[PDB]
Amino acid sequence: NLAPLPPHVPEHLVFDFDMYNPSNLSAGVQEAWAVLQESNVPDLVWTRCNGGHWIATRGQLIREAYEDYRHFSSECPFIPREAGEAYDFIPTSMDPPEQRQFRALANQVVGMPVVDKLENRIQELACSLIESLRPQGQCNFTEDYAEPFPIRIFMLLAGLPEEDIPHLKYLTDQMTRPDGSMTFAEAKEALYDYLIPIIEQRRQKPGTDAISIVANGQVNGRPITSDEAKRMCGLLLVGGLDTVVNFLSFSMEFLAKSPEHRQELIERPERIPAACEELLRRFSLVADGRILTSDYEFHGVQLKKGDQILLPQMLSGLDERENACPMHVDFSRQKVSHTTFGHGSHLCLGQHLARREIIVTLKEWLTRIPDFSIAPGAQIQHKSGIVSGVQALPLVWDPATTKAV
Ligand code: HEM
Ligand SMILES: C1C2CC3CC1CC(C2)C3
Repeated sequence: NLAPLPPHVPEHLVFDFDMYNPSNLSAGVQEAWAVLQESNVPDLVWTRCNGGHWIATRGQLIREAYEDYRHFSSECPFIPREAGEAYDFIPTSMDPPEQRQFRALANQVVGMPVVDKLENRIQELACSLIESLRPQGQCNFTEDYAEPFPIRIFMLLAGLPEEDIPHLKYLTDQMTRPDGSMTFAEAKEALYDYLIPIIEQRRQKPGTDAISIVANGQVNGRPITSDEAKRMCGLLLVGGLDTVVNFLSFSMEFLAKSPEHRQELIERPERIPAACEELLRRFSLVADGRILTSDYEFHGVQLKKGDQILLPQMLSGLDERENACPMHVDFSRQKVSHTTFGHGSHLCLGQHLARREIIVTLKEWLTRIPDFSIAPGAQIQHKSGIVSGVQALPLVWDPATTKAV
């Protein structure tokens, strides 16, 4: 299901990549996408999948396109178009200067000062969950840790019921990794059916939670609207539920396979922060785009107003022009260059939260369970989409080599 080539696209620029089902997923998701950076691929390609759209394949182009909101609008950031079209999240679906007042608020809710406050719970929950696992010598990391960890912290932050997780997590998943069970609009609406009542209720009787802060926030000297709050909160949910969850599994799948990487971290703890950047670079997992606001010529290619371009944040750090031996993980790189948390005016506000959550998990897991591996005959599957992930992660360990703290 390849869409006929628009008139403006030079056939020599065609490269049919399916962002939802890349070709050699079997070898890994980061690996499947890096095909785009082989020598045979032009820097800017056109794919006929998912209705036809462009893809920038290099760090340099992605950064540029990201900086350039005039040409490249966030108005319709998801592919396919019906998804980008139904997409109305704030601040994501807005460009500057409008973007800015909304950003400042979302920042109040997820920014540094909040992570600083939530630190001890993050550390408490990680230790608790790990200690609970330690004696079994086996889990489902995706389900047993990766999911609960980041999710319960967000539920805390948000002041929402843990009971709502499953229902919520299903809708978030349809957003980034469309199943086919429900379209973007249906998915979007059901999350919205959920949030509305909650918002209503926090306008009336404010709490200390993130939702309360958003619902009653100020934007452009006036009060945010209901619809506006619904829309920021909608985003906070997807980021909360869907980002850290998938990243931990990639990192953990790697650690489970690389004894010497684990050891390095065990002996030279001072390196965790660096390793965290390197892992974010290597196991980078987001890919969204932008819409052309007009006719524009970018690096010799003619882009037509209304064309969507995917600008894979995942790709920047995997690009050889940016990082020597990109597929290799080296905790001692002089320069770790990525754009895992995006680039430009839309730079991820929750970055601080995600880094704290990764750093704690590594430090904490390695402490109790320094030696683990993937279960014999478990075949690890990755999935592709706006946010890629791991399907399941069966780990096994000997209890006798663990440590209680
Ligand atoms: C591994 C973790 C994460 C990664 C890789 C990630 C990635 C990204 C990327 C690439 C963008 C920009 C997208 C664009 O330019 O269209 C972004 C935006 C955003 N992310 Fe993060 N994210 C992560 C965690 C989170 C968390 C935990 C939160 C908190 C809910 C969150 C909240 C946000 C928000 C609010 C924005 C929008 C900022 C704006 O539009 O000005 N993200 N994220
Ligand atoms: C929208 C944007 C791209 C992906 C998915 C969702 C949350 C965050 C920002 C990462």
